[PDB]
Amino acid sequence: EIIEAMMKTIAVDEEGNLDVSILEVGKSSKKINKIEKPEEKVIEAAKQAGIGTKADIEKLLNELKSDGRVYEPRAGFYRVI
Amino acid sequence: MDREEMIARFAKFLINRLKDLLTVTPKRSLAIDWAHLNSFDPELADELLNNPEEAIASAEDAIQIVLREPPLLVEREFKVHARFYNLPKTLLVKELGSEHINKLIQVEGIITRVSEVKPFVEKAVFVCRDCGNEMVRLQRPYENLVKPAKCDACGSRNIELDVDKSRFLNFQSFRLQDRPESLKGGQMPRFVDAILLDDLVDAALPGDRVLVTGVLRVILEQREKRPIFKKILEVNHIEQLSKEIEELEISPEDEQKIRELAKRKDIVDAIVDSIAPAIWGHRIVKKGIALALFGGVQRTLPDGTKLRGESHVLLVGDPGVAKSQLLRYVANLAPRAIYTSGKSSSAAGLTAAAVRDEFTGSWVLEAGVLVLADGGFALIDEFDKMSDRDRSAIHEALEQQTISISKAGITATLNSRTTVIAAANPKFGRFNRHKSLPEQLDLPPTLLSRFDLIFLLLDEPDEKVDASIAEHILKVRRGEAEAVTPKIPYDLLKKYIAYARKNVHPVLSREAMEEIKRYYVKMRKGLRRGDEDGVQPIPITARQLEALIRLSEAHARMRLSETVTREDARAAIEIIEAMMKTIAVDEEGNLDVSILEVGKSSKKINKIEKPEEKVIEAAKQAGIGTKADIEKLLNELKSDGRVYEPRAGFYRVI
Ligand SMILES: Nc1ncnc2c1ncn2[C@@H]1O[C@H](COP(=O)(O)OP(=O)(O)OP(=O)(O)O)[C@@H](O)[C@H]1O
Ligand SMILES: [Mg+2]
Repeated sequence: EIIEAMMKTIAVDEEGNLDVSILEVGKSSKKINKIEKPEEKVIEAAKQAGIGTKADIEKLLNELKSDGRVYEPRAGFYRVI
Repeated sequence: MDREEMIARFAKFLINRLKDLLTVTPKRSLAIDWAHLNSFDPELADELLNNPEEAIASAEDAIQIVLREPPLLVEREFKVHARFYNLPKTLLVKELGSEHINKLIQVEGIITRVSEVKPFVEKAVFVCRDCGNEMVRLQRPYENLVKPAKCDACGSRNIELDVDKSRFLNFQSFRLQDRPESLKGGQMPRFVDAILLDDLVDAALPGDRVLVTGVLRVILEQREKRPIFKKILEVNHIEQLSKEIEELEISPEDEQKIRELAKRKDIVDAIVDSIAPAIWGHRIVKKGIALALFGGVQRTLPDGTKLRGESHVLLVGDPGVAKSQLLRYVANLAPRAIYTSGKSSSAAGLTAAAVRDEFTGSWVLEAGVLVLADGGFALIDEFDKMSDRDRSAIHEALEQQTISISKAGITATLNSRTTVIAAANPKFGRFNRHKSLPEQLDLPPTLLSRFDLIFLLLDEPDEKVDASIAEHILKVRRGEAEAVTPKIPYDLLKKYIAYARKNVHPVLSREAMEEIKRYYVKMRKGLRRGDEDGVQPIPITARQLEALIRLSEAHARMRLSETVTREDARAAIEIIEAMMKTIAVDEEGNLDVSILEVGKSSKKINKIEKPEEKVIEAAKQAGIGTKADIEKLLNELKSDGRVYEPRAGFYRVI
């Protein structure tokens, strides 16, 4: 009951993935990063794809800019490494 | 103390060694035995053990006398360095302490650091502008340079170094450390640095087990502490360890019980169940690790080449599969194994490297796990996390089992004859069944072709396997008997593996060769032309054939048989087939372990795919791939440079 209440009060995921270890939800978070793997073009490409909202895909590519998977080639450009 | 008496006693004791020294002209060193001295005069041995400074010089003068006055006198009084290569007690680096300074000791260990040859000055002749040029100072090789405060002849202070009259000799500096794999229960890596001289210079390589025996000296550092600071072993004689000191020890009844266990039925199943009984399942992984432990026979053809006899295993899996534990139990079960991690804090974790030292800033070569474990195992956890320097030499330390490093003026061809039972993790976080193996692994594609066994420790949410592993975990936590008691005890299994790797050298048989040929020709031409003509999916290669031969010779050694029978070849073939099935390398078994792309669905599509919207529409109407297929194709081309974007909505090729 304590473990059941712990996973509920944290709300790790909508399906129960162990997000305490892998921060990615996995159900609809890690998969989207593989679909993502120009800046004005990839937002329009993700809009018709529906993998994530505008605010969501903005953080998906920016978080990848930290590790370096998705870099910014030029002004308004976004290409994977 | 009675120096003349010591010289007379040494002359009366000293003759076969002197005869052998007089026979060969260029040889100058003389190897004196301590057992001969004990059989002749134990008082001289006690005097040598008391004060080695007045003992080596007196013995040297005495052997020079016995070389001069008796016949066969050499024209020149060349330096005859007394090299005592025996002592009643063989100390260790961990046992060594300050109570052995200024006494002839015999410490054993393994060399980890090595310096270059330097011309150190022995008798520094000090020159001055005024008189007082004959002044000399007998400096020490381990100590630093000393300068006189004033010349006693005339009171002048214009001192200088006369490099013309100074006698320079060879000097080397190494670091003797405790054998980590041979001695790991103590967990004491304390070590003592040592110096080598004109005769002992360039005697051993880093990672070799040597038995050095010299006078433990000491050097003063500064005035920060009143007593001495650091001790430096002045090596008098160096010699490599024998073939029993650096290996396990066995008894006659131990050999008898090992033979009896070998005669026991289902020995292979017992060995597999005896490897890490705590972790449930992974029977194929345990069998592969066992086959890696009983490594194949290492043969050297007369043409000069050396055939490989080490089966490397890579355990790729998602976190939480107890892969790390697998690397802990085998670390203590294997005879010679150094359990390490990928995130190594040392400057040379696995590959040797030339780094600056602290004594004089001189470049010294320091070895790593892949060198100190010569003739053993190296369980490298988190193999995906390696520095860029180590990712360029592991390609040679596996195939050529050697490390040729020449940076910083330190040329050395080390021998990395280690079995790498490693375990890597996917860079994405979890392995995907719909993608290839090197596409999610941080290791380069060429590196994956080295490991003879690549097991996928992928977890699956199946009700049966989850219930089984939960029951096993509850049993191992409750303290159940048969859950932690293997069929073979750990010490006996370790001695068994040692005996098999030392005395059992199986040879191939015509039946096993016929079976291997049949399997190879069955695998070859395995629908290779299918869906790929330019790059037909290759099901197997000669490398993997050599790996299968090594695994077949591993199953014959596991049961202590000198002939690789048909059963061993069939077991190796079954293991290879299970690995190829659980890997899912390609649709038709293409060897993506070298290119990291299947020739049917990845490499073919890439060539027929290499604007953005216009080109994806053209691909869609021509039939190269669907929407997601062309999206992944354009992403791959962007990453490679073939869809780089100069403008918005543009995927031109460079
Ligand atoms: N078959 C099994 N039998 C017993 N325990 C298991 C089994 N599979 C997983 N475990 C448990 O999973 C836990 C984690 O394992 P461990 O940390 O040793 O390796 P790992 O989890 O694979 O490492 P990583 O998560 O970094 O891949 C351990 O406590 C272990 O007991
Ligand atoms: Mg771990």
